[PDB]
Amino acid sequence: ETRELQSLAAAVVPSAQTLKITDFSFSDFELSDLETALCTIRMFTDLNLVQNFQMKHEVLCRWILSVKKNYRKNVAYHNWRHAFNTAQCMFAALKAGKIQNKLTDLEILALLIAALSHDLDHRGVNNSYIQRSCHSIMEHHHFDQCLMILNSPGNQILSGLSIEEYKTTLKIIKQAILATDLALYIKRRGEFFELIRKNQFNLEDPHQKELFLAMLMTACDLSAITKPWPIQQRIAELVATEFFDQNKIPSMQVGFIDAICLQLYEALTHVSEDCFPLLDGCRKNRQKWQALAEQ
Ligand SMILES: COc1ccc(CNc2nc(N(CCO)CCO)nc3c2[nH]c(=O)n3C(C)C)cc1
Ligand SMILES: [Mg+2]
Ligand SMILES: [Zn+2]
Repeated sequence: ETRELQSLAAAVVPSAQTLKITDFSFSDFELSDLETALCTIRMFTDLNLVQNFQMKHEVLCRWILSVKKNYRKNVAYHNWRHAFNTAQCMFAALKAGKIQNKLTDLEILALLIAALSHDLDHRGVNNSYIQRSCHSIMEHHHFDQCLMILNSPGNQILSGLSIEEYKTTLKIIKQAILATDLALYIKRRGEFFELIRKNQFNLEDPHQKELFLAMLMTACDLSAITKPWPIQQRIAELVATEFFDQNKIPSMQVGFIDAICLQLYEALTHVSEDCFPLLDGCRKNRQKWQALAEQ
């Protein structure tokens, strides 16, 4: 064992209220790497995943450290912090958004794992090493890294599942990670929006449920656009660093919000009214970006 593992396994995990992971406005700027690992343990714990699937504490701790280690720190935005924030928004949407009651335990377990793993080994939007070595090539690589870690010795947090549970969970994880491809979201959101605008959305149908899981993953993947203005400004700076280094930014932000985010969080609010803080935060950021664009 390394020094990081023994220090994390021996630490006391604060409650979800103390860690503020239940709030949609949560931010990680003030947290250290160890602190995000403890927040991740609390997410598994408070979703009853450690109990319902007999996860050993040292296995979950090693799995979290494996996931974090397989994100690249040199990447300005697509790193562990982005994955950690995607999972936190998933936790908040399940808890504060009351989506947890609409899903099964296996679905929740898969969503949390997928949210943390959905961008593993990302190299930046401008690096083509993965693609050089139908166009969901990056997301297939991310799931491949996720499956590799889940099968590594000491990291098998799904060992407590039966083959039927294990294969069902693996299938949901794969679909959830593949759903984080924006091309897939654009191709499929039309059916989701058409169902919602006719009061025809029903979660009991297996096809609509899998579509809801895909939209939920995108909503968490993009959730930085919903954060309080000081936080959203900071993350937008990280994104601009990845897009460029590795004056039209305000107008591009408004276009991104209009074309992608606004309708998604509106539809999510229709499924669960308690997810309104995400839609509200997205509207407030459109205000601040539009005012900067008019300047
Ligand atoms: C070079 O500077 C820029 C900066 C931003 C833009 C357009 N805005 C975007 N903003 C975000 N996020 C909002 C925070 O700001 C982060 C996630 O929510 N993601 C984006 C874009 N575009 C994209 O494809 N993505 C994907 C990575 C989803 C264009 C040029
Ligand atoms: Mg991704
Ligand atoms: Zn992502």
